[PDB]
Amino acid sequence: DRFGAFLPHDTSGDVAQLHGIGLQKFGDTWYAYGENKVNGNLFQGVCCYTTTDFIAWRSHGIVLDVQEDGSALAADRIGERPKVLHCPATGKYVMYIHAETPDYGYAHIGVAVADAPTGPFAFQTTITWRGYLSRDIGVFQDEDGSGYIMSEDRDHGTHIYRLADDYLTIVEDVACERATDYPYGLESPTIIKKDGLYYWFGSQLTSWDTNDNKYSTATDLHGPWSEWKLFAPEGAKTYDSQVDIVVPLDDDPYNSEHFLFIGDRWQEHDLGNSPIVQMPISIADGVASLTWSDTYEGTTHR
Repeated sequence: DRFGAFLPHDTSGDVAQLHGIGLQKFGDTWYAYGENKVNGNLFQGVCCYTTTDFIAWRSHGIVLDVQEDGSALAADRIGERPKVLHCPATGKYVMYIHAETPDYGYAHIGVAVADAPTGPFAFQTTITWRGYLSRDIGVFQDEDGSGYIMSEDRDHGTHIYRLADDYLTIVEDVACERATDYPYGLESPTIIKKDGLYYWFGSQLTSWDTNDNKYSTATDLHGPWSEWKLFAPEGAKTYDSQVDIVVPLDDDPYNSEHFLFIGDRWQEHDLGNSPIVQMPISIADGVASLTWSDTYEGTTHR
């Protein structure tokens, strides 16, 4: 395995744009969808990579292009935290993105659709629930085939939204949670399930600074959600990263004994070269725990 803090590269010799990624396993292969940030913070497309080992990353190029001027994904806009789900009812691959403007007032979800996980994805809609703000997003697909998008909403908390059966829009505000003793939900959400218990991870709102990220558990996605608790050591600032995704690695994604944590080390003035922190995360009996090891590469703080 490859664990620690590092700047990944693909098998073509380019920096792998594994920033704000979504990850999905289709067949025997992992698909990552990341923000292309080679030239800074504006939308430059969604990059796709595949792996079977989280060591070598094969590029599949830009799978959601920059769109034309006047659209919500034009070169002057912002598109972050892309996520993909495979829709059981339709067989399509649906991509979700935080569609944003430089003034940061837009706060929408963008929806694009493809016939294959490597695209090309065709940009369709921007949506909100009830007009509410949506910024950081994540996705979760349950054992019954239901799909969900998690969505940080600065005025209310972080939502779990249930998707329509065709995965193209939202039909239910399942939950909207603020962190314990906190006026907001946590951002950069990710959810996994193990032995009937859901684990929901997120980051505090501390701008560019890293913070001690936290998790909550529940036996129903509607809740009740437990107290939010740290999963890395206090003061470690999540090993100087911002949680992006946790994935189960075993054959049964809902009863796995091994999990992978990926967090972003955002570099404000060199975004395309932001490293990742890639580590095993221990998850059992309502407890999630992230621990550094001397053998890992890079440093616990950048």
